[PDB]
Amino acid sequence: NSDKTFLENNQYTDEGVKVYEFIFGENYISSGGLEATKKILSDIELNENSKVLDIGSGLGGGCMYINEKYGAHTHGIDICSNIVNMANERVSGNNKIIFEANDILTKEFPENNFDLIYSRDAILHLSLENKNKLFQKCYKWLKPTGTLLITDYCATEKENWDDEFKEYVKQRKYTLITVEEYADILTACNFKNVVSKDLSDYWNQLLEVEHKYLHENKEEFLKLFSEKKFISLDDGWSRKIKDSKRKMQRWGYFKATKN
Ligand SMILES: C[S@@+](CC[C@H](N)C(=O)[O-])C[C@H]1O[C@@H](n2cnc3c(N)ncnc32)[C@H](O)[C@@H]1O
Repeated sequence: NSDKTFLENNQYTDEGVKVYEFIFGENYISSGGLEATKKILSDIELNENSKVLDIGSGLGGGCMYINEKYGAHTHGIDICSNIVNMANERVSGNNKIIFEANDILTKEFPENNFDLIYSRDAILHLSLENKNKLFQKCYKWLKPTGTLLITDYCATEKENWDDEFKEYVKQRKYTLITVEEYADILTACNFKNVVSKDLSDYWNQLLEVEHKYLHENKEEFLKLFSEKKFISLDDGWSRKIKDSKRKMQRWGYFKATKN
């Protein structure tokens, strides 16, 4: 009843994680790395007394940035123990950053605890039933004055997927839904002021920067990895660029409040 072994042994092996970090940037394994993070948080207000939860915290770049910018207490949860071990090696002497290995679906936190619950491209791993269960937990865990802030991989309606896109989703065991279905889940969970944005155009821009970087730094990549891994990454980004342009694969942004 867990995907922990599946994730640790395939997509998020140590080397898999290091390949992602090469292309996304130091401390990041998701879209746009540091630059997208600055943008996503540009209108967010927190301070040194704030409490933040990062769901699917990865190598911890997001927690590092939120703590640096605001001085906030940050608690990241990630199901992959090897990734959490790597995250903890990236931070020292800071008792306001915590990284914990756990399945968010089984983790308990106090009701009315967090000023911000933040997640970047992680919830795509959860089944539709579990997305709904997670957002019910998030609603409970947010302070009355708290905010939910998410980016996640979305898609056009499943009926519209082509062969290559179906294979991509199946191989990774992603559950991708439309930006609109996702927003409706938040509304159903009683979140208020639900804002969704289809950021597929911006995502396409981020992908192009990354793809260019990969090509310009191929020699360095090959010193670290193998040509086989290069080709896989290169082809993967090419498909994401193509599919984001036509909105077959989409990038969703969601912000909501508890009250
Ligand atoms: C995009 S990657 C990490 C993203 C990270 N926020 C970043 O921007 O670099 C997705 C992460 O979600 C985590 N994840 C998947 N299912 C999870 C679950 N059920 N509970 C906690 N973390 C999970 C994976 O371990 C993985 O590190």
